[PDB]
Amino acid sequence: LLTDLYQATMALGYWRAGRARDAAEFELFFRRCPFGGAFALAAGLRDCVRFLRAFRLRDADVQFLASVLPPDTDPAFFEHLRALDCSEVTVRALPEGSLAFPGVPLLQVSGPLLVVQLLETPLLCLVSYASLVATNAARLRLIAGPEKRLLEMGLRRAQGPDGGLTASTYSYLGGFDSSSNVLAGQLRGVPVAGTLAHSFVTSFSGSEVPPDPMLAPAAGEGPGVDLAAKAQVWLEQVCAHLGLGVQEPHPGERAAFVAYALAFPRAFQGLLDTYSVWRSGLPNFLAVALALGELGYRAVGVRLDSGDLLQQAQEIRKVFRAAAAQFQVPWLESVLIVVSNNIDEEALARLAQEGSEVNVIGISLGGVYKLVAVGGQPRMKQTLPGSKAAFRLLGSDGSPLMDMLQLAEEPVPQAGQELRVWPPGAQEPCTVRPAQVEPLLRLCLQQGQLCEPLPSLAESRALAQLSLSRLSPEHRRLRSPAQYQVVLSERLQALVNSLCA
Amino acid sequence: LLTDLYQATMALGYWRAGRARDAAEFELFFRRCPFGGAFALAAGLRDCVRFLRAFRLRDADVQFLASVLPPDTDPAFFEHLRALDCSEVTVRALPEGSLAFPGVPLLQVSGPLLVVQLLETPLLCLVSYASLVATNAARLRLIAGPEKRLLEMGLRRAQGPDGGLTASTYSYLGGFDSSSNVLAGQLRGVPVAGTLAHSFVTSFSGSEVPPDPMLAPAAGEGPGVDLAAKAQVWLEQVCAHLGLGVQEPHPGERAAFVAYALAFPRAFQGLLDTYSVWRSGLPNFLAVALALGELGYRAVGVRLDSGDLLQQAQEIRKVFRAAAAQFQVPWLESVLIVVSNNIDEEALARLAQEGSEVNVIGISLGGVYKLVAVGGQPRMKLTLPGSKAAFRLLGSDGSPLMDMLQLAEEPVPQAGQELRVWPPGAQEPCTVRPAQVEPLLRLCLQQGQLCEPLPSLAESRALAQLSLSRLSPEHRRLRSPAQYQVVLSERLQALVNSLC
Repeated sequence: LLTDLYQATMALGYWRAGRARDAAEFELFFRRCPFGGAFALAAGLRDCVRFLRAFRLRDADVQFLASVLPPDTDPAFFEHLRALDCSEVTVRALPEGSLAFPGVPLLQVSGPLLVVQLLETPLLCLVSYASLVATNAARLRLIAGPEKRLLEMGLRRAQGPDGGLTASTYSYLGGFDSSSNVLAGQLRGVPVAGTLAHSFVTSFSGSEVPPDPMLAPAAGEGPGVDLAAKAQVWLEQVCAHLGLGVQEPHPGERAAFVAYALAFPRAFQGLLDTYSVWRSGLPNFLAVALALGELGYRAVGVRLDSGDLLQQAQEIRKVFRAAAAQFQVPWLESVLIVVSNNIDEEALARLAQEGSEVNVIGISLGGVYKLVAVGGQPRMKQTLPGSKAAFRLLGSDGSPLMDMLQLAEEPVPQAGQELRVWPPGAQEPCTVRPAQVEPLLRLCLQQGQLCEPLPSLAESRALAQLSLSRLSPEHRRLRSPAQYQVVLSERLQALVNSLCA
Repeated sequence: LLTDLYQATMALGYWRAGRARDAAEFELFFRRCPFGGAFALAAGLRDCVRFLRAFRLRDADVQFLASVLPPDTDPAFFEHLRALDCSEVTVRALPEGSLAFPGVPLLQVSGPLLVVQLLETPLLCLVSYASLVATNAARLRLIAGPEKRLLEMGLRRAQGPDGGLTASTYSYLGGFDSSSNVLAGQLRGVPVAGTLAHSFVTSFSGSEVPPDPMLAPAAGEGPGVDLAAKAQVWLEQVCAHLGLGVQEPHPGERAAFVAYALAFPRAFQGLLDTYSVWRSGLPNFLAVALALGELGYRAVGVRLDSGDLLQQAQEIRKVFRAAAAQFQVPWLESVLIVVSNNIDEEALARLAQEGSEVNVIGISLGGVYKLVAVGGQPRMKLTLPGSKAAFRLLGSDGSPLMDMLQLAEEPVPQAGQELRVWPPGAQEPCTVRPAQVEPLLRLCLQQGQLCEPLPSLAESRALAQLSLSRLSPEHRRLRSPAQYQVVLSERLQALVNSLC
């Protein structure tokens, strides 16, 4: 994944001109207030580093490039492209989970010019996307607010060949509790749920079959029950309890329920929606819930996709008040009510509220990779020169005030106070006295060898939840938040003025 | 507070000699490998800070003093004493749950000599005891290894007043799952659990009382049924099933269970071993857990203290298995099994696990506070001088290699490379390139006012568990672990030499 012609013409541009092995620093930051949010939260590195570690250039990829390029280029030092990197590259990176504000770096990348140049395209791919998914998952968690396991990704279908993965991965980071996706489960141990599908239900006519209809008893012992037969018997009792034709529940629906039940009898879930909740789905669920519970036992949830979810949520639990008084079955009412589809926001907020009988709810940044210094001399042209250190200044209450950029040479922190040139009011400086002064970009990789082990998602995820909880109300506002200062050291501001502002 | 004479004595000393407002810095650190491990958990920041208001005044303590006994005494200037405030005091701290190694400060306290000296005593107690509790719970969570409902404190004595509260809080931080302490529940939100008691069971004759023996059906309205009657009906069936006389399982026990279960129908649990487990506790549990249940309630729990617990537990599940089938009652299989009365930590290792059947298990530092500077002018005795900064060299499997020490003036290190003279260790410098370099002590209080909000015990507890995972295997070692090296800057070593 060198993938585009300009990468290679620029590569050979630099090779031909003596600059391929020149020391360059680059920085990836962004500009857009993302979703009209104040922050991104930061994600990508996971994938970044797996990539750098399969710089994959087959001799047949390269032979091809020589086809498209001038004959005889250079002495056929295409060799360079086969020697790649190995690595003289260096990365500092915001930890995933960290909050990220416009016009502060998230990566800084350092190395041979020709190489670190190649990475513009892939690093954006990864970071921009990862961060957008996380950041949104964060805003949904903000709307829902934090209670049980409420919040369920997915149900819905890939970008691409395989990358369902990443949606899943970084929604977890943002705050969702589990996921339908099994790639993310296997790799990264996202919790996996989400079992139900309309396409199962509608594949059944009615015409049930006994290759084996018999459900083993929950306990142990030979003969169980012809589970199908019994559920009919329970269906009489329910329709009686409900004022219904026994003729009325769709027997397709019943078969599929039964069919699910034989395979997952400890985890029997019920999709209420396919035809009619009230006159089909629900009666059939109970018929079948209650046939279990003698033998294979204790059903486990139901699902809705349409209508006023909140009104059906609330009516569904309702009269179990007497729909389990009537049959005496302790557990029915504490069955889970899962809802999905047409949710987005408010329903979202009120289904996360009130007294709501729902338990589980299914479901641009301006990213920029810029050279800031080559040959340890700075480089400028609205984006700031030279190789920088970055630092979040926090208030007494825990919450960030402002990020501060300064030179790599400079001394560092502390918890006494600073002059400091804000980039609006850039006529004279503040003095500011921060409670804490935590640095931002940590060393991920030096000379191609990792300088840190990689967090679990659960670490990364906890850091996010932490960072958001500590972030100011005014900066967490979904629309029209307060601004957030980035601001400059004196010696930076002076380099900016040196390099004719 | 100030609790012994010589504290007040030596205060008066400083006053009298014009030294009471002299700017001192002190270092609290520890000397000893506790339980013979290599590390401690830093703990007890929560209490030092609440406390620095509860110092509080009172004047009648100052009046008892003053029979300090020089009557005599300075223009009645005990007013300083009633004036005292722990402002001008500035602290830096390891955060909670960070590992700590002997050699390296846990706090620095700076301020007026007379003031910051007086706090030697409070801070020594609070920090020593909290860190000793957390470290112990770490050592035991290591030995239990890490599962889901498992590990449990543990109360028959800790202290008297505050010590229930702290022992529990800091066991939760070292990574117990929960506590029996209600006081810790209430303030610091520590899960609360553990419920039964031999004495409750021994209190029943088996002349049982029906003021109400009606349990309620758990479905929804309708009359409640007499639970004791039904336990009895069901007793005949369990003893048949088990091959015992209906007579052997003890009546008063059964009373006590039924009594519990009337109070706790959804969370019924069973102490098995008051009398016999096999001939009594267990039959009586099964009799109730079935009667209860025939009303739609589920049993939750059983408990052993005594016996060979690893074994009783596997035999028990056999029969829970045999009865869930026989009686058609499947929850009975995953009824939990709680054990208690080891405290000893070889026992723990048997019990956790093995494919052990148990679910839940019920259940000093060389500490120093030393003056390093007065009048920005260092002090050394012949322990380590000057105001310092401290730093932990890592990595790149994340595991620490050494803590390093440093003048407070010096630049901060990063992830190139470093010349540093050890302790043995004034022969010749090491050279080291840290992967990462964490600075350990962080400002939590400046000039009376706190410069950061307190982490939560979820936050502290996860950092502890975290920090322990990254530790190399040689420091995690319970018996005979490797000595963690602590080491000096050139400039710090250069100050130590003068005079030796």
